[PDB]
Amino acid sequence: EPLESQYQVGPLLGSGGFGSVYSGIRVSDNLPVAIKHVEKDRISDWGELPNGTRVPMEVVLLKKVSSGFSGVIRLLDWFERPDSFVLILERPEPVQDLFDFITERGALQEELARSFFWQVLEAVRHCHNCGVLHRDIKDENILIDLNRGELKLIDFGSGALLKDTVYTDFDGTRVYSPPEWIRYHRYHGRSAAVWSLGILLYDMVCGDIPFEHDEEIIRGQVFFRQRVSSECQHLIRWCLALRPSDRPTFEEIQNHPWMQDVLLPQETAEIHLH
Ligand SMILES: Cc1cc(-c2ccncc2NC(=O)c2nc(-c3ccccc3F)ccc2N)cc(N)n1
Repeated sequence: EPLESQYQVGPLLGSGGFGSVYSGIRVSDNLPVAIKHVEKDRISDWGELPNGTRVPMEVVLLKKVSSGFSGVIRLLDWFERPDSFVLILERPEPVQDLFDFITERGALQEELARSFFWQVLEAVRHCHNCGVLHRDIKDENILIDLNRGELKLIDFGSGALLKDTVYTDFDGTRVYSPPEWIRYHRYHGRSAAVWSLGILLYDMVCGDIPFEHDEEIIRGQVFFRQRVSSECQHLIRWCLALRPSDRPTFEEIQNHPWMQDVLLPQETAEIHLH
């Protein structure tokens, strides 16, 4: 029943605005886990559990996206402490986040970026199907299960329940945020997610994000610093349309000619990760 007996705490993996994440092991079966701590006073968004229990939004959202689908990090357990919440999450091993992967490899070959981008799209569609909006899709929030070539979305701490009305709050990453958020402090869920996906795909094929300042985001002029195919540039420019309604739907992205003939995750690990 207690936290200390159920899990063996390992080293600190990282910390930041999201809280503190440790490597861990579930004592019973030696299953690798990640133990995330978040202070109650530092919590950006609070959520309501069906039984009335007040919990961080991440607990609500991760419970909604809980199935056999490997594209989203699994919430294994959670605990309330007097001044904090502790979340026990899945930990693939060996693992590397996409930001570190891109830093080490530079710009990704298009075949690899296609496989990775396709899995991110499948994971985001699963969230939206479950009524969950991530709101912080970026290289740092994507983990690569290096042996299986499977990607997982992490950090639902800036997320929200998906709705069809305007969002006026935002606590994700500014450089992945759309021009309507920068200009008006307003955005709709799906079209803002598609913009962050265009930032992510550019990041994968160029090895860096396209915009650093508010003025560049608002202007939305995309410059390619690396050699990128015409079909890939077209998809990126489409996701990054200034008008939210001009951005593609997830169906239009996955039917795009650049997205055809994706590798399977295991083929991806064999060709590119081994
Ligand atoms: C260590 C860190 C934390 C976050 C993270 C942020 C917010 N909320 C949760 C986070 N992490 C997780 O949930 C989480 N992290 C890892 C992990 C991440 C990077 C390197 C090695 C790892 F084992 C594995 C399983 C997880 N379930 C993000 C990044 N890039 N790095």
